[PDB]
Amino acid sequence: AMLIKPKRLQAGDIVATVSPSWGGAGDSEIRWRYEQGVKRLEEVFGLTVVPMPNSLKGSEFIYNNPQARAEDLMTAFQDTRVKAIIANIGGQDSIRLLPYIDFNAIRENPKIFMGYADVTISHLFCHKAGLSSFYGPAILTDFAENVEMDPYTVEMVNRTLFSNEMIGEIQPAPEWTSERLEWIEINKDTRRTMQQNNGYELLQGSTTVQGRLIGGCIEVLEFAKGTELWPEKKHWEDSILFFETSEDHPEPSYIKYWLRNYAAQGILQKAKGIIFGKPKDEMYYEEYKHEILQVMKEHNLEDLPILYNLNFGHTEPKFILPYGSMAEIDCENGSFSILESGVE
Amino acid sequence: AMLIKPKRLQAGDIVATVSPSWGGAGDSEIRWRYEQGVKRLEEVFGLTVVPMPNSLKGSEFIYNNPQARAEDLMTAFQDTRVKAIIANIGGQDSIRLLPYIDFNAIRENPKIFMGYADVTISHLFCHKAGLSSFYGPAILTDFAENVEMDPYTVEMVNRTLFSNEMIGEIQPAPEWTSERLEWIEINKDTRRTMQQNNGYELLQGSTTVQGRLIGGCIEVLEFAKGTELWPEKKHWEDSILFFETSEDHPEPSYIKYWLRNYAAQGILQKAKGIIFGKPKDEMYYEEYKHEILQVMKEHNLEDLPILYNLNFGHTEPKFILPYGSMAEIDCENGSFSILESGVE
Ligand SMILES: Nc1ncnc2c1ncn2[C@@H]1O[C@H](COP(=O)(O)O)[C@@H](O)[C@H]1O
Ligand SMILES: Nc1ncnc2c1ncn2[C@@H]1O[C@H](COP(=O)(O)O)[C@@H](O)[C@H]1O
Repeated sequence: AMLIKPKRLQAGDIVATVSPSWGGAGDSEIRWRYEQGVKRLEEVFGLTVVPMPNSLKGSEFIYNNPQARAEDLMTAFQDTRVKAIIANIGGQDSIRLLPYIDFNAIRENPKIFMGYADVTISHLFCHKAGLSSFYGPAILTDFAENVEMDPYTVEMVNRTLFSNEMIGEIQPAPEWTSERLEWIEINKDTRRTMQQNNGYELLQGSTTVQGRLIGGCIEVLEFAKGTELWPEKKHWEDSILFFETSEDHPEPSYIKYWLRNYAAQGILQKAKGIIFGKPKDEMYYEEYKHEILQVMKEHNLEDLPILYNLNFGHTEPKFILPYGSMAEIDCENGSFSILESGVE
Repeated sequence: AMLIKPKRLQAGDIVATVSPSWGGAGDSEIRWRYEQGVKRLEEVFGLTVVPMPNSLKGSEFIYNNPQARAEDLMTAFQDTRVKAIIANIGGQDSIRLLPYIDFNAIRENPKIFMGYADVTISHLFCHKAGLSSFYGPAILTDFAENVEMDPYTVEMVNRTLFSNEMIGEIQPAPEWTSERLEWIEINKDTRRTMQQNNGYELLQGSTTVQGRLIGGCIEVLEFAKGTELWPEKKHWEDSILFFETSEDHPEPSYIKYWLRNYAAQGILQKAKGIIFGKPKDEMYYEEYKHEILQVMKEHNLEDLPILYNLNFGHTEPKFILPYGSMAEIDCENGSFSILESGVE
């Protein structure tokens, strides 16, 4: 282990909400959605929520003030009352925060940080500071789910952030959705239609392997390549890579190119295994498979275990991936597990 | 200066053709196109052309044998009779040659190497070896133009590779084209339709600047980010960046993302200026300008000289960009110049 595992959460703890990417949470027509997400944090998990100063000032201000976003993060980390930090939503430009990050402030204040998509960049901030962050649900997409939170997501939050015992095997969700239901309050009493889930798919591999988790949104990780934010070499040794595709539905060819680059970096050659999240709307589901298996064939990595269609990324519900945690891919059973606690 | 400048070309010299990317040149229905290109090298420039052993074995073989492609390049460089090397065509997977390149062989054998698009990777082979290469025309796309080569392209070959005098100002071409005329022999007698060219556009900047050239195909450069092929930091200081978009017409959003990454690397903050090639078919011509100016605005670089719509990239005709050569953007006149010879 080379990342600090933060302290477990419990009822009464204060959680901070932040907008390091898109600042729509503060927009007039969206605010209701944010408040809905806060409600579940307070009622289902018994937590106290506090928005950081600049977090709800709207999308226009947020976009024009990357420094203000950084200040919000630093404030949350440097406040010892804050036991956890949760992103409101992803976006596309959180990379602009890099010049304003005091990594030492993160290093000196280990605590839970969670989010996904463009929040991958913020996870890399933590990662560089030697802090294990959590690739998981955000306020507006998961906690603010209309009518009721998904029991699957709730369970995984409990198991990951409220328990210092081994997470164990991650079962596949029974249902999933990526249906677009506009975030206007007129729809708050409307449930999203669910789709039956078929489970995980083993694309290749014939062995049981263990490695430490690293990765995120495959599109956003590209933003950090070549930068000082990219993880040091040792973080890629004996790893379990995890990738998920965003809502832009990246064309299959780009997956191929991006994976080719991971081979050019020597990353795929060091991996113990790889896991892929369900594509949003299951778009390019079969096409991505082709591109992935092709790259492995190109670099003689056809024995590398790859698990597909996992419940993380841009579909609901989702489980949580702690960065740096020991994970397992059992090819014989086609199962996936996390072999330790997410928190102390 | 850090890159070695190769010796000037002249009639009687031997030129090697290579397929470091797509191996179509050897394909039955394309071979004629290769031979037509060779014909111009012989008759227009008085050069002897020799294909490398694996360069014409077809697209299937070449795709499956990246090591064979590498060996072809090493052969050409290490053969002291070969005074120049020209890529047949681009592609998308020349990054796969990386583990098979002997950079020392390139170092000990300075000579002309030219091509564009996916050949950018091969330029980075030369670059890492400290050899100045030439972002310029290829066999199948330029030297094999039906009926006759564009005088503009011929002029730039002569001014860059046959003269050891200063290249000087690069005037814009009077006409341009990117019309898809199938490379089947039945079309050899058909000219491609030309479009009037309107000249360069200054997107921003108000001061004359000078710096050394570095860049290539913006999509292909992403393939090398994070790898040991990426040029060292010193090469990016006081440089003139040059980018051009490929035939796949990359969505404007990706131009923004990619340019955001250059800022995240600190490259844009080091540049003296930037030049962009005419997009293929002028697709996203206006859209790209918006994305470029947005990124400059995000990172407070609205004074950085940016010249737009130059005659290099995936349109014909072309001029040639020698890596590492001193170049100039004159904002007063909106002109572009290369302030030294391309060859010794
Ligand atoms: N105004 C909106 N109404 C409903 N859903 C939205 C809205 N804006 C964004 N979303 C969804 O929220 C997701 C957030 O993804 P990300 O920004 O990657 O975290 C998007 O992919 C959309 O599916
Ligand atoms: N069989 C073909 N017939 C006509 N044009 C082609 C053919 N194959 C490739 N091209 C063109 O050649 C260029 C290839 O780009 P690159 O591979 O980047 O050099 C593009 O402009 C293609 O449209």
